[PDB]
Amino acid sequence: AAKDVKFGNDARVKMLRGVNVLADAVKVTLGPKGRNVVLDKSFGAPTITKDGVSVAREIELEDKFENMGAQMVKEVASKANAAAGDGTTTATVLAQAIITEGLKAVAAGMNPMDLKRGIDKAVTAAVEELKALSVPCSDSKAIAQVGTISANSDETVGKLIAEAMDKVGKEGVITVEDGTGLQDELDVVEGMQFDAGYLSPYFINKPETGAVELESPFILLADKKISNIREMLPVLEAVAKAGKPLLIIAEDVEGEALATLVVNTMRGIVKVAAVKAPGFGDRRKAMLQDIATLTGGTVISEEIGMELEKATLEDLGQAKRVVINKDTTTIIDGVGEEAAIQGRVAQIRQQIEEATSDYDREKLQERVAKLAGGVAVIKVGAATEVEMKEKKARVEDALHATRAAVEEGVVAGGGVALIRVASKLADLRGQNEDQNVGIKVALRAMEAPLRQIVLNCGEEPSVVANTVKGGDGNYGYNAATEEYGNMIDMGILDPTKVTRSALQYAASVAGLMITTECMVTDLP
Amino acid sequence: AAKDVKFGNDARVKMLRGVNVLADAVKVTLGPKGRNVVLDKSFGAPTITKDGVSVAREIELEDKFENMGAQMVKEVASKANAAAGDGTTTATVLAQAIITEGLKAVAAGMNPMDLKRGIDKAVTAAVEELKALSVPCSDSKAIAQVGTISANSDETVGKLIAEAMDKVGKEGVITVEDGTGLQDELDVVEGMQFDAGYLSPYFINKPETGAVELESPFILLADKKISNIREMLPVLEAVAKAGKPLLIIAEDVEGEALATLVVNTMRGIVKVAAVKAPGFGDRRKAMLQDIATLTGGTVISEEIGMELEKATLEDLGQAKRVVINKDTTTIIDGVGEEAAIQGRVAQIRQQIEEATSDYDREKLQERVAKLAGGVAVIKVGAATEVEMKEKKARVEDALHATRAAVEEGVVAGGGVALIRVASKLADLRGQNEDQNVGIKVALRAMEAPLRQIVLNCGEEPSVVANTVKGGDGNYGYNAATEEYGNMIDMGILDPTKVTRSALQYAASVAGLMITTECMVTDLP
Amino acid sequence: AAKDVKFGNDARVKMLRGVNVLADAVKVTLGPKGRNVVLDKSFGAPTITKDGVSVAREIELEDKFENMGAQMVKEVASKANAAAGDGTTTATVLAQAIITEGLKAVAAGMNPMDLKRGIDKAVTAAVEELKALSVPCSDSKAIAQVGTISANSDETVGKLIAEAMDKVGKEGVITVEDGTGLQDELDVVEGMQFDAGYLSPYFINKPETGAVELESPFILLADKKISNIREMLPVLEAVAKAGKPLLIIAEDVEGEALATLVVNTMRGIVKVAAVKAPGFGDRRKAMLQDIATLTGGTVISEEIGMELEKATLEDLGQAKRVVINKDTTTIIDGVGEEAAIQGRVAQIRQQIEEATSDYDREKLQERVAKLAGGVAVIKVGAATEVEMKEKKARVEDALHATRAAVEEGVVAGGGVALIRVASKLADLRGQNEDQNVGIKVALRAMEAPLRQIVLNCGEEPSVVANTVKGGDGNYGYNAATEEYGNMIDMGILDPTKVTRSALQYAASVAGLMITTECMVTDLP
Amino acid sequence: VAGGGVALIRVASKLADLRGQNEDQNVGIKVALRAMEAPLRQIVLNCGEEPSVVANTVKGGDGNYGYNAATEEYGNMIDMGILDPTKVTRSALQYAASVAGLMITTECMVTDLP
Repeated sequence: AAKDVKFGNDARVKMLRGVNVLADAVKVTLGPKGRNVVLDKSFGAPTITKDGVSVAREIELEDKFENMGAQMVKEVASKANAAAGDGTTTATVLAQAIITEGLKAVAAGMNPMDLKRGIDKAVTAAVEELKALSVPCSDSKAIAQVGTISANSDETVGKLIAEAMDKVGKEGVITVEDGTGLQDELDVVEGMQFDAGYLSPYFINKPETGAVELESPFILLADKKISNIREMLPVLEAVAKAGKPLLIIAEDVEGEALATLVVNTMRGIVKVAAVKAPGFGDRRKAMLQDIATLTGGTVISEEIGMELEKATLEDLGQAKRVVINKDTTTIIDGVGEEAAIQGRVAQIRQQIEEATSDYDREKLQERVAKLAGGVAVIKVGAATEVEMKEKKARVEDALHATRAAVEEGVVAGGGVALIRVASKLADLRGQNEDQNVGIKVALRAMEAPLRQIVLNCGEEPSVVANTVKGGDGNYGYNAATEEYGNMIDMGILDPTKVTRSALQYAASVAGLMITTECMVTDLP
Repeated sequence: AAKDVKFGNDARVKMLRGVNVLADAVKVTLGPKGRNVVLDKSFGAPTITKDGVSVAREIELEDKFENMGAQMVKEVASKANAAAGDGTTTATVLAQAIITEGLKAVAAGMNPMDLKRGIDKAVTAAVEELKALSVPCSDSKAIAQVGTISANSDETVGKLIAEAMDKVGKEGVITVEDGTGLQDELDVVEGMQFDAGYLSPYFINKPETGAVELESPFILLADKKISNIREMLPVLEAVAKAGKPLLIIAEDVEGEALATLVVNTMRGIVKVAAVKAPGFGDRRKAMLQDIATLTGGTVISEEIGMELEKATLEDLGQAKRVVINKDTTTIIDGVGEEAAIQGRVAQIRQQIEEATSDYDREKLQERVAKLAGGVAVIKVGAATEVEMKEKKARVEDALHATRAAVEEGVVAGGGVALIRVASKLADLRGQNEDQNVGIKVALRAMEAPLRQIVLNCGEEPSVVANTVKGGDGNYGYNAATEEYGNMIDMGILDPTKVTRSALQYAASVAGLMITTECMVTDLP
Repeated sequence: AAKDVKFGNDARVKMLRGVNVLADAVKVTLGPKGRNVVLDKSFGAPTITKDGVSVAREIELEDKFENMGAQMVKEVASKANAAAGDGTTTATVLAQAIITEGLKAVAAGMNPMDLKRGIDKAVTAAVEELKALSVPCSDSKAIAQVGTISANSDETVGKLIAEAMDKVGKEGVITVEDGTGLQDELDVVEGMQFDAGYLSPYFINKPETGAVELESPFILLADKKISNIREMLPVLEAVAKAGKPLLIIAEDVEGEALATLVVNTMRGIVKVAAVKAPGFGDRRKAMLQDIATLTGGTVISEEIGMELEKATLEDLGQAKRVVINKDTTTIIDGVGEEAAIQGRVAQIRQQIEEATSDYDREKLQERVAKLAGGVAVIKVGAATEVEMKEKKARVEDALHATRAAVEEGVVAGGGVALIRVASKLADLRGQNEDQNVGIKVALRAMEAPLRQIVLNCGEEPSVVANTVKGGDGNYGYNAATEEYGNMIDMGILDPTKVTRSALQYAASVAGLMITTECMVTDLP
Repeated sequence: VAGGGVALIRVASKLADLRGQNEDQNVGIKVALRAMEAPLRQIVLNCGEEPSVVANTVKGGDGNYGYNAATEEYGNMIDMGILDPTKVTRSALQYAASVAGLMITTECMVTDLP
């Protein structure tokens, strides 16, 4: 329909104003002296929260252009949180800093594409320097230490995490669920994890973790695109009877079928989810098959002449739990026979001896690792149901932290790593003075989270920032205790991955916005 | 009374808008393709003019703040025309280039005071480079070429000026007056020119050159400050009788006496002008006495006990002509007997011998220079009164220009000198990035005059500018003939003094405006 | 006070709308079928008029810009009437056509200066062409013919003007005055006409012709500038008591004295008028003396030491009538002895023999022509006073027409010479396509008077115009008779001077407006 | 042909002497010639350079000489790897001029009421 179309400075200030509302709303929550945000709800009492991700979720603006701004950086920053388990809020205040001074510089008549180049140069630089600051977390004493810090100095969580990683490997799949008792349990069950996200942001029944969670679900495995719910109806109804939920895995799910699944599971008739079967070509078919073996189900392909209408509940797979993210699907405790599964692992494992191609061999190795390796399950013990659910959420958080730490290490928390790393790049230069400005802009922006934190405390950010800049390595300001020192020793730290991811995603969306000349939107 | 006070950005945009009205009105007249500005008059038919000084005079804005800006660059710019006899328009469009980009920078958060220091650096640099580019004007051939060119290719005027200078020297006083008839006269008469300005405007009966002109006046010499016109009455009413005008020379003319003199001569009775006695302290008295000897009048000092009341008509000296500029008073053909005059020069020239200091020697030598050197007078003829006044005007112009050219040289006209000189400064740096921006701001500003000229010419200013940059020396674009080449050979040139004056004053008021944070005016 | 400043397109359309009101009001009177305009008067009945000069005189506009426009083309076109005795209405509609199509071009992006250049070239060409077209008017038969035509086919007026032009020459001074009744007298008297204009309006007692008229005046001749009414009082009161008017001729009359003359004669006390002494330099004194000898008056000069205070009535010169234009003084029947006059003539005439150069010779001959030639006087006979002032008017008009006819000749009237001459220039070109458009613009503009004339007739302009273009020489359309043919034979013709003047002046003001970029006026 | 806009401006620079049957037609020709410089100019402007200047320098050259905006370097565009298939440059021009012609010769427009 008819559009409102804005160009140049006109468009850029609308964007600025929008992300300014987003970031200003979200950054009051940052750090240990972080303040509270009140989020209304139609039914009942308001929400009082310090979780900036919760806040961001709620921010939508009435100006169409301002809203585009806020929604843009919203979507780019949630990627930080999806990749590292954290950093979305951070990414947002960085983005706001880079955009603010970036556009200041644009309006001053400097060249956007060069400002963006300078910025991206400083960010590449900074990420190398981050890799230089990063303390390795490799042996399980260190895994335990980081788990502990992210559980709030609770050593039991560090211990638990470390035990699970000891069972299934640093690489392994680990989940948390409610306990059987006052004591913790750790059990490895047959299971898999692979990259398939929800095909719709709906299906989400656990909005906290942005997760789809299904208990004792049916699993449909079909190699085909499904564009019409017509094919589906006999099976769907077969499921409505059985009164358990349904996971769909196919080459894709499009149009009518997808919309009808959005609507039907919004209305309560047969709660269903859908994910894109991983890979393409013959590997897609193989991976589909592996999941079939794992869940005791059977695959439906047209290539053998099978059809979706002729499907029954017997062809369906089943597991105790499935969990589906933005980007990932996890199948926990499938039903399939250990003979069939181990047999299948054998097939694959021999296929690996026979493999003439490096790529074939790697891919086969991925498949077996997933199949043989299974899933570790942490069952959290506590005295009360509340001490329990509290511990359990602490352990999920610690789990994401620990994993990120194993991959890329830890660095000074409290936004000091960024300000440190920035301080090392003062003599960095680009091709022309515009690019140079781009660099100094990104560098000043890397001081924003520390400054925000400090401000929330009440102290002067200019002074604290200047002091931290004065020092070396992991020297910084512990905002909790208002005391300077070594941040890693004081147990204030971020996984190197979340700091890196925050910086990069911020820098991405800021770069795009700076180089935007035109915004087109619907009419009010 | 109640004030309106604006701060920072608010103030700076109001100023900016002001100087943009001024410059944009004035600058359409720039160069050979310059357009016409139409200035309304209360009584009669409108004025159509390409003279930018005349346009600026009429410019006053309704918004008090905007108006402050306009008037600021107006008053500083006028000083160019005052020092070198041309270049006020140039200074205005330069000031607009500098202010526009400078404020642009200030809103980007660069430091105003650093911007200013960088700008002033560029200006100093460019004045040096300008001195290097200047081609000397010394021998009468060159003098006559410059005259001829400022006379609109009239070789008679160039020849005439070169001849007048040939009689009285390069340092010589030269005046022009109406002609007795056809052809031309050149005559050396006794007279002097000293630095004293008019003590009020509104004295001006010749608004086209902005000067007071009095013919066969009585010259009153008084050493004192005259604060009361009660002392003046016998003298004013004494000169009313004779039918002649009156020139007041005093230590000053202040307050009541000055307001009553301004009004009394503004009503058309006893035409009078007032100027300060040249110098200060003792040599002021000395000078007033040298003038006493020149005019055949007598000085009144309160020391010896003489009063203004007891002064009669013989006490006053009389000359054939007096001409009063902004800063200069020149007196032509006085009664004072050659016995008197030669006597005075003998006294002073013997004073020079006994001089212990170089300073005294040179001061007295300046007194005998002014007194003995005398005055060259050009009587400009024509066939009619019309052609006579016109050619007289072109002579006045060409004379000022040749004065200037003798002093500091000549450089390429059409604003190519500025753009050349700015091509040579690309490597000039300051103490910090902000100063560097200041520098580049000024250097880019220096392309404005040429660019305007080309624009008014129909052509593409960026292209011309670029071509000129790519060359060297007094190479430039001749805008009238659309042909590139040595500007001096093609007879397009400016006295270096006026180009210099223009850049310096433009930058002066610009730097002040960039460093202005607050404006205060009466309430609307 | 604060000004309103309009630029570029805004400015240009304001101007346009102005000259459209002026021209559209004025041009409905053009040609034989011309319409009536009604001009309101404060008291009583309105004026109804077909005279476009009147209509023009009344046109003033509310919008200060639009008014600026109207008053520009109004003041320039009035110059046409002023030089040729006709053409001001023409000049206005011509200027409207040029300005209209011209700005249309300016707003399509063509170069105003180039457009102007092309227009001026076309006009130059057209003026040559027009000189070629011109049929001479030399013999007295022809003179009488032209006067008869301009008198509304009154053969009497032609005969009269022809007899007068034979009395004093075709270069001679001819005055027309009230008659002794029902007889046409022609008499040659001692008398002079020279260039000096009234020094001030408000001297004017005949607002119709815009001229000063004085009967039995005293003539004061003084060589000096009079800025002070002090010296005048004895003679002003001597003439006061005499009950006769007074005319001042001096080097100038300035300031206090001119203002006092204005007011004192504005009050009905002792009518006085003043003009500059004709010529400049040394010649001014001899010419002044000539006027003295002619009027039997005596020159008062400071040279010999005379003062005005000691001047009596016998030193005063005398004529029967003096008449003062904007630019011209005519002295009719001076009383000076025919002896004195004749001997001054003798002296000048020998000064012509003693003269060294051609210049001196031709200026002297100017003097003796004025002095010796005298002034022809036409006393207009009629039966009643209405017929008398009416026929006097027709004779004044015819006399102007025949003077112009004698100087430059006559060309086809009714606006056909302009279109003829345009049709001959079809192949004219300039430097560039913008200049060419300029040329075509003026050429098409030259079709405007004819077309308008035709329009006032109720006929189709394009048809008659196209027909006239398809013809040769003095072939055209007679509007009155609706019939084609040789315009000269048909008796429809203009003096070449006026058609020339109109075109030249209209292209002047039009070229100014087209190249006008900025307008400045007071705030409403 | 040369990409990055320079084929169009090249070709335009060759047609300077081209005339039609009348002055209106002539203006038309110059209009399309001048319009043929718009893509190069826009490209340059997106870079931050002075379109007038780049364009003029390109007209000064011959054949597939042009300006590579990526690298700020003048030279042969084909050698430099910047090029358009001749079909698309020709098509773009012809379709542009078709719609533009239609629009110029449109005197009346008819649409629904708000």
